[PDB]
Amino acid sequence: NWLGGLSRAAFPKRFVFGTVTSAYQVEGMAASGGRGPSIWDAFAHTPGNVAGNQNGDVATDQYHRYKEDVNLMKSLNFDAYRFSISWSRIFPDGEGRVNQEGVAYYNNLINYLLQKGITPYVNLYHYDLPLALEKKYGGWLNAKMADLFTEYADFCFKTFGNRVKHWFTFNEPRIVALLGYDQGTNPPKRCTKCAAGGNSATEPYIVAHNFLLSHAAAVARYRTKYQAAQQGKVGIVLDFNWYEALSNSTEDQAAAQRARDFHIGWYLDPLINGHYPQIMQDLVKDRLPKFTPEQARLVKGSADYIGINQYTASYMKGQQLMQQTPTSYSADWQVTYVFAKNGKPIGPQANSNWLYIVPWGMYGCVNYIKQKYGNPTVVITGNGMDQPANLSRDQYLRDTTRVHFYRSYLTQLKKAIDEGANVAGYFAWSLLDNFEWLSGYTSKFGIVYVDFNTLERHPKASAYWFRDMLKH
Ligand SMILES: OC[C@H]1O[C@@H](O[C@H]2[C@H](O)[C@@H](O)[C@H](O[C@H]3[C@H](O)[C@@H](O)[C@H](O[C@H]4[C@H](O)[C@@H](O)[C@H](O[C@H]5[C@H](O)[C@@H](O)[C@H](O)O[C@@H]5CO)O[C@@H]4CO)O[C@@H]3CO)O[C@@H]2CO)[C@H](O)[C@@H](O)[C@@H]1O
Ligand SMILES: [Zn+2]
Repeated sequence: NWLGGLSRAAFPKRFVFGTVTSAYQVEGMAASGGRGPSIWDAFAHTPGNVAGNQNGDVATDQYHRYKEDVNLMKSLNFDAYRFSISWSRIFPDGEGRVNQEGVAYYNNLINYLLQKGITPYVNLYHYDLPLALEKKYGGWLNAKMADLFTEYADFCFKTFGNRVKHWFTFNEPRIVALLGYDQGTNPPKRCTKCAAGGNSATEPYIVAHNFLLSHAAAVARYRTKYQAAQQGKVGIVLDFNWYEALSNSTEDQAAAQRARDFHIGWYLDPLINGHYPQIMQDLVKDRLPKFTPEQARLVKGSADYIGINQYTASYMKGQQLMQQTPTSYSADWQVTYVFAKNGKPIGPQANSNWLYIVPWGMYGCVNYIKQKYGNPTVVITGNGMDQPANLSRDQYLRDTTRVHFYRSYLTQLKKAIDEGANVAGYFAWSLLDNFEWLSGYTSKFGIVYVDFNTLERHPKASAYWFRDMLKH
């Protein structure tokens, strides 16, 4: 049967199923409703930065259509919705004056979700730093971000936390560090060779450190000021794609483990264990900032659950570890990526070149966190795949590859849960086709098709698959 034996009965009692969007990717009204610009508004409005010079000015216009979209997710039998608050929609300058119209939008959205029995899971940040903070403070290179983010978080807790009980601070800080400060392809476009300036060997580490310190400061504020009354939880969302040793050689096993540590351990060792991974300390040395004992104690245990965005897997080949002149966070890993073993590709690619369809990577990642980190509460906060541009409406709707994707990946997640992994929920990226960053509207991740000419929603086969799977 097309469900492959999956249903709510196949997952733990009270297991949460949801869909996910982010503010800039779906809201629209980017320069309206009092919203100030983010670093992504400036970036996307610069010719050449995004596919087709597209931007999020309108996106899916969820800002006007949110009741349609909430009705849809309820009709598809989801329990929860992960979305983000745009910092610059609340504080157009990132600090100071509150945009009451922006506050009203999120109140209306939260209230409608609750009215319809959908639990809000709310990210405070999803790549969309207020442009004013980038210009005034230098964004995530500045340790002052911990104060600025904490004050923003405090406002959100105060304003929405009587209703919102499930928060995340950040979304995929690794990707901000990597694309914004190593490769320099995402805002602020910093890197060693970059026009904007930068240093690919140092800045990614500074940025990650400031995300960890800012997360910890915001959670300390929640716990000391809001938790007693509100009795909610705050976590963080981290991307983790799987790394599998190419062979059982000591060298290849070491490489796959180094990759895991530089990818997920970079954040999870501080959050769970109060230190960076040993291998990062050993290889990155003076370029890796040091937590003081007090900071480490603030960071350790500061996530009530770990959000994991899981998409793909790679084979890793090793090499003898060498003394080398530092060049980048990426090069520091001293690994070699491989996408075939014994002449066979690890899996077929979705539209995005990086996204190999490898359902056993889901098991790999979840089992690994279970075994390495004392089985922390994990929520799969994003998982999905994309179709390419230029298909017909009907071609988008007949998304049989995505149906197969969800059935296979969820079977692998179930395998890990059945083996004892402490996974509390699962969220599909994305509810809607949306603005896919550098790919603009040329990458379609939704279980619901969005016609970007008319803005009409049409559920795809995968949406109906979820509806059938999730029926109560
Ligand atoms: O995107 C959908 C949705 O999901 C969330 O976040 C996504 C995010 O949007 C993506 O940008 C991001 O993509 C990264 C991949 O996950 C990751 O595997 C990939 O890793 C690269 C690595 O950075 C690079 O060094 C390496 O290059 C080597 C080549 O492979 C070799 O051929 C060559 O010889 O050597 C070079 C250098 O060693 O390749 C690897 C493998 O691709 O980096 C991607 C960044 O482009 O994934 C996120 C989740 O994983 C997000 O929540 C939503 O907002 C978003 O819309
Ligand atoms: Zn509109």
